Order: sequence, then C-alpha cells, then structure tokens
Amino acid sequence: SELNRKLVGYFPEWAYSSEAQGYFNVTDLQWDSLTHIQYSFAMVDPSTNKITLSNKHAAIEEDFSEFDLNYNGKKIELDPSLPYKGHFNVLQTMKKNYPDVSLLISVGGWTGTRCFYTMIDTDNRINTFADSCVDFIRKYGFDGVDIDFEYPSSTSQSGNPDDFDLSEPRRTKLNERYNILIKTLREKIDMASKEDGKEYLLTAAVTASPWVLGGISDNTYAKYLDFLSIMSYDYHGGWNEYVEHLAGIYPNKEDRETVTQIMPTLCMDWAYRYYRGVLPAEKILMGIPYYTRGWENVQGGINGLHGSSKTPASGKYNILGDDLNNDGVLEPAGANPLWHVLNLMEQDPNLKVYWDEISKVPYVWQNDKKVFVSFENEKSIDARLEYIQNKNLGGALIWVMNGDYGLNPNYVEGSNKINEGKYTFGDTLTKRLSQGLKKMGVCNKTPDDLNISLEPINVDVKFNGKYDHPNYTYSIDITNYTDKEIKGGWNVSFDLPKSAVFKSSWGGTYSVTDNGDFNTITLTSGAWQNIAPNSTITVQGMIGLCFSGIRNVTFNGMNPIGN
Ligand SMILES: N[C@@H]1[C@@H](O)[C@H](O[C@@H]2O[C@H](CO)[C@@H](O[C@@H]3O[C@H](CO)[C@@H](O[C@@H]4O[C@H](CO)[C@@H](O[C@@H]5O[C@H](CO)[C@@H](O[C@@H]6O[C@H](CO)[C@@H](O)[C@H](O)[C@H]6N)[C@H](O)[C@H]5N)[C@H](O)[C@H]4N)[C@H](O)[C@H]3N)[C@H](O)[C@H]2N)[C@@H](CO)O[C@H]1O
Ligand SMILES: [Cl-]
Repeated sequence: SELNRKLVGYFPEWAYSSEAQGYFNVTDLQWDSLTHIQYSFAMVDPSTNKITLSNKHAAIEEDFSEFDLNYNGKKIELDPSLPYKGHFNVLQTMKKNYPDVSLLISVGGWTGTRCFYTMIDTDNRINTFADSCVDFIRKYGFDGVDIDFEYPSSTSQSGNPDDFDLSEPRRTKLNERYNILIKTLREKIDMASKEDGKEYLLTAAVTASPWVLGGISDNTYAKYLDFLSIMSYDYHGGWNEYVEHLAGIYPNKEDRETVTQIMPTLCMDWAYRYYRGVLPAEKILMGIPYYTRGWENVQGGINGLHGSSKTPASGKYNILGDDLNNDGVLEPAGANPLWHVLNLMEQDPNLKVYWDEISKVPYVWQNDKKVFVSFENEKSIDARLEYIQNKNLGGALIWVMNGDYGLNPNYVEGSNKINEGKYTFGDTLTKRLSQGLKKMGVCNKTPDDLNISLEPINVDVKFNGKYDHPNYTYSIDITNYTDKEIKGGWNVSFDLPKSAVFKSSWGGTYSVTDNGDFNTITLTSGAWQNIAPNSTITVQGMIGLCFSGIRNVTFNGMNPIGN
C-alpha cells in the first residue's frame, strides 16, 4: 500500500463563498482522481495550544442552503445523523462513496503558522497540541494530520512578516523544536492508531527554497512522515523583478535570479536532490500549482521570459489578489486560477501560450501589454508525469484544487464576469495526472544504504557543519571505539546529495564518484592522522550549497557502528 502513487489535493475552506474562487465546495472536489485530500487549514490556538479551526462556520456549521451541493448529477444532502454540518459533514458524506480517499487536516500555511511559534516553546505545550490533534481527527473522522509550518528555519525574515515578533526571537531553536514536534506527533498518532484499529497518517508540506533551507540543520523529522510534500512552487513572483517560472521542473541556467550560483536551484529537481539526503524518492511528492503569478510592463526577455518588471500583474490578470484593506482594491501579484487564464485567452487572441522545453512548464505572454503570467497545462502535466516515473517519486500534491479547469455551466457568451467564462473549475488536469499515475504503476522500493551490508567496525562518524550561504563548512568527528590504534591513511566516505557540490577537504586527499542522486565523497587521511583507542579526530572542509543530510557513511570499507 505504501508504494502506491499518491495524488494529494489541498481543499480551500474559504473558496465556497468567494466569487474569485468560483464558489468551490467539497462536492466540487476531484474525488475520482485524488488519493488524499488535505483540508486547508487549521491553526494553533494562542491560549490553549490546541488545534483550532480557522473558519469554524465553514468547517462545521454551514448548511449550504444558498449553495449547490451536487456530485455527478445527484443532489448531495448533509448527513443529518452527524453532530456537525459544514465542509466536514460533506467530506464524511462523500467519504462513504469514496472510502479509499484519505482525509487529512492541514495545520498551518502562510497565514496559520503564527501560534506554532509559542506552542513549540515547551514540551508540555507540544504534548497538549499533539494530543489535541488525535482528539480532533477522531471527532471529525479524519485519517491523519498534515503539518505546514512556514517555516521552522533559522533564516532571518523568512515566513509571514506578520509573525516576525514571534519567529525572530526564536530563530536559533526553531529547527530543533520542530523536530521534537514532528516526533511527538508521530508517537501520539501511532498510539491512537493502535487503540482505534486504524492507520492514521502524519505528513508535512515543506519548503523547496534554498534560502529557507540554509537555516535548517536537522531534517531527521522527515523519517517520521508517511510522505514529504515538496512545495515546488512560489519559486518566482511579484516580490522581485525576475520574470521567471513559478514552478519549473528542471534546472534552468537562464533563470536570471540564480545565473551566478553554482547551480540553478529554483526548480523541483533541485529540491528533490536536496531531500534525497534523508528520504527515498517514493516518500517524496512533487508540488504542482493550479494558480499563477505574473508581471506587467515587462522589459526585455523573450516573450517576457527572463525579462524584468517592478510591477506585478494587476486588474483582470490578478483575480486572486489580496484585498489588504477591503476596498475591493487587490494587491498586484498576477495571481489567477488556471481556468481564469483560459478565459482571458478566449477573449484576447494576443494572450498566447508558450512552452519552455528546459524548465518544462508553459507560460502566457501578451506582447502588446507586456504581461507575463506563469501557467500549467496538459504539456506540463505530461512532463511532470515523466519526472515522477523517471525519479520513482511517490506522486504529487496540488495547491489548490479549485484552480483546475472544466466547462462552465454558467457560461455567457461575450461576458467578462469572472464566473461567466467558457471555463470554471473542473478536473481536466487532475484526471490526467491520475490516469498517468495509474499507468506507470507502483513505486519501486529503494534499497537500503549499502553501508549496512558491510562488515561492522566500532568507529563513530559524526557529521556536523555550519552554513554561510553559499558555503557549508563541515566538521566530521571520528571516534575510535576499538581496542587498537587506527593508523593514519584511513578513509571515510559519505554520499552527498547532488543539491550540493564538494569543494575541498582541509587535510589529506579526496575523491568524488558519481552515485545516482549523490556523489560519494571519499576522504583519505594522512599517515600522521592516527586515531588512538577511545580518541577522536576531527577533519573539516567545504561544500557548496546545502543538502538535507548525508547517507551511506563508511570507514575503511566497513560500517561504522560506533560504540
Ligand atoms: N545582500 C542582499 C542580497 O542577499 C539580496 O539578494 C537576494 O537575496 C535573496 C535572499 O534573501 C535571494 O533569494 C530570495 O530571497 C527572498 C527573500 O529575501 C525570497 O522572497 C520571498 O519568496 C517567497 C516565496 O518563496 C515569498 O513568499 C510568498 O509570498 C506571497 C506574497 O507575496 C504569499 O502569497 C499569499 O499566499 C497565501 C496562501 O499561501 C494567500 O492566502 C495570499 O492571498 C497570498 N498573498 C505566499 O504564500 C508566500 N509563499 C515572499 O513574499 C518573498 N519575500 C525569494 O524566494 C528568494 N529567491 C535573492 O535571489 C537575491 N537576489 C539583495 C536583493 O537584491 O540585496 C542585498 O543587499
Ligand atoms: Cl518566505
């Protein structure tokens, strides 16, 4: 079961009452194609440290009397035997006909991370929170918990600026405390599974940003997850001038934001390599956007791409923009669901779709208004399927399900109203993903690190280091726990993810050997670097860029089992 491909979709609690979101509700979910639904979003309560609803009315009270609950052709009624209404009732009602679709509550997000910062301050608060998650999934019929903490990183000024008053004083400890949080959640959830005779899940949505990851020093938490969802989107957008892809798959040496770095990092494939340090591919999901970002008055570039703009796209090119002060005046971002961009192209023959064969995503360009908007289409879905099969990925997650497209029942020829275009939300790309994931078959089981099959030696190898972008300075402590001195000229090897490049060893000599998603680094010491019994020697060096961890550590051709 665990090697099955996964297609994980985020459900937006806020969409059902919003014009720009298409009034999307639970009966509009792509139930025939998704394997998991992540409900977005719950939060942490500031005073009790327990899981809490964001829009309680939407989640458990709304009766949908003014909305249309219909699946296929049949009217869907709320189950009157449940003690709650809202989205949660509709989810449980649909689950009866889709018993193998897993439902998870997602805690966090960009605007729901704030009270994680105070909850992680003490072990008792973490225990309270974790217990409250168990209580919540039992109460509301969820199959698991997804943690979307944005972000448990020491990187200053990362995450929502509204929360700097809580995140900035805590930067040095966030990663350690997050690791404790995830481990505690796993322990409590596993106990609840045994008690209930049910297999509850724990997942996390995680950063793909090298900037954020530079402030993450311990990725052990990943081993406690059923799967790790890489947020391989928001790579580019209106926060800066670089007119570039939202969600590229492959490294692009023409991405102007990274053109001088040792490799292009703002693409799924770099994050894949990063996380291979701690997980097999079959536990990693690719993040796919069904939304856009974009710019207007683009200067230079070719069809806008690789150009510059200080003005994110506005107006009809930004229907999902934030209403910061409730004027109806939206903050420019070029942010749209995919169906709205399709409708804009129906109305404007000079808004045209292009394909980038390097990054393997499409984009839309209006050559007269100089408007560039990212895009996603059948061709990029197909490229993403190829990548998923080629890399043995566990599947994909989608942010967010109301951005996929289908034909609009409320289409009005010639209308410019948001919900009267040819297209509205639908399942076109999600069904295409589901079909491709079925066709490629289950994941392969990635073999264990080879070091476990080698003869053991009682040597302990501890790899530590410090990151000062773009340089990782490593320090490896080697402790001899045998009863005989280890002569100089010993060697240690480790597998370094291809998100990073080994630069130099500060002592002795080294070699680098290609090894799949890693380079095997072999450090051969000098004859004078003897390790006495019960003694420790330290060697250092430099690596370019960052990596989730190292694997497959050997010492003198043996497995260093420590003491
Ligand atoms: N010495 C300095 C130089 O270091 C500097 O060079 C630059 O340095 C950068 C590193 O600091 C480097 O990388 C970029 O770093 C910036 C941060 O500084 C990163 O920018 C952030 O990118 C995030 C995405 O990865 C953005 O987050 C998104 O923000 C949007 C809003 O804009 C949110 O949207 C909301 O979403 C919710 C749902 O989630 C929805 O409800 C709302 O309606 C939406 N509004 C997103 O949720 C959120 N994820 C963030 O805003 C942004 N600041 C960037 O990613 C890194 N690439 C640069 O490459 C390098 N040039 C130079 C500068 O020239 O200065 C020298 O002095
Ligand atoms: Cl950020």
